[PDB]
Amino acid sequence: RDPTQFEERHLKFLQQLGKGNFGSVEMCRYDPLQDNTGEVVAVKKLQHSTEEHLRDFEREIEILKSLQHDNIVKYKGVCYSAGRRNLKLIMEYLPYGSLRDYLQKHKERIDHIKLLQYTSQICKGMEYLGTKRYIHRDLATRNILVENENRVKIGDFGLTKVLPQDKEYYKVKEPGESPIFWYAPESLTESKFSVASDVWSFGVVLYELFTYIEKSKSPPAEFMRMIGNDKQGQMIVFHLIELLKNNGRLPRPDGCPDEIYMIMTECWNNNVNQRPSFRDLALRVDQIRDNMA
Ligand SMILES: CC(C)(C)NS(=O)(=O)c1ccc(-c2ccc3[nH]nc(N)c3c2)cc1
Repeated sequence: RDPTQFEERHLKFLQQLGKGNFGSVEMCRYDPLQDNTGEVVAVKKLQHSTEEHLRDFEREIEILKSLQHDNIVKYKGVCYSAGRRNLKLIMEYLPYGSLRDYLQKHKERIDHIKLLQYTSQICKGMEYLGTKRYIHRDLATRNILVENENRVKIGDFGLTKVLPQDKEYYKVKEPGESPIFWYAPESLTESKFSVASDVWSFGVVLYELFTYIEKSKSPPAEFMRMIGNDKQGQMIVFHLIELLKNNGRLPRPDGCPDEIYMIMTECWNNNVNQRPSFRDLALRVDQIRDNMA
């Protein structure tokens, strides 16, 4: 038996782990003995599995299968349906859930030492991703998972793209739902995505962490306040571009160490080439952890 080949009729629904546009993730027991002793796994599937969606999903699956890192969720295998060949991605189950939910739950009971451990791990997962010339395009605390108190992993790759051989950016021609409040300026203006725009987004994740996911302080809430809550639809993007151009930025989170705030603001450079590298961010964060401890 090839253990990466999962028979769908043996997957028992336990609970839903998340849903949105395109897909959902469910906690399931893979229980071929049918006695409730099988392994519990995470199962990602498509809500709307059109030809185009399935094509993208299969690339996503290949991306995840190609990544082996302590801070990247583990690929376990796939399901194929008969006939139209619907696909399910089977992953390890990380029982503490998303980092967004975890931090929202425990708040300041997670101390700065812990937050920086998570930061370093996110940085390392991202640096590793970049070595494979993959661009994540969706880095947010909702996409990061908690294995245990001491380890987080990047948990979703639904928007991940491979760079063209001869280019250092990927251009999206027809944008779908876009997490615009995590986007670099050049992603908003030109739909250009690169390691450097992933670094911009990482700065936003660092902000999320240090606000402890306080809803009033969320990137959407803050940017909307800065451009005006009256702005709607496409005018949000117009005003956001103008704001960023003029160095409008998320504020320093309350109680945030200065060295950490400085990292955020460096990630949020309008000049793409001046943004730090993930290799350097991981070094810098580990040094800060070292100084604290
Ligand atoms: C991507 C999508 C639209 C489906 N929803 S989301 O972003 O809320 C999300 C992402 C990953 C997961 C996910 C993916 C793999 C997982 N392994 N163990 C987990 N707890 C776990 C969770 C769940 C929800």
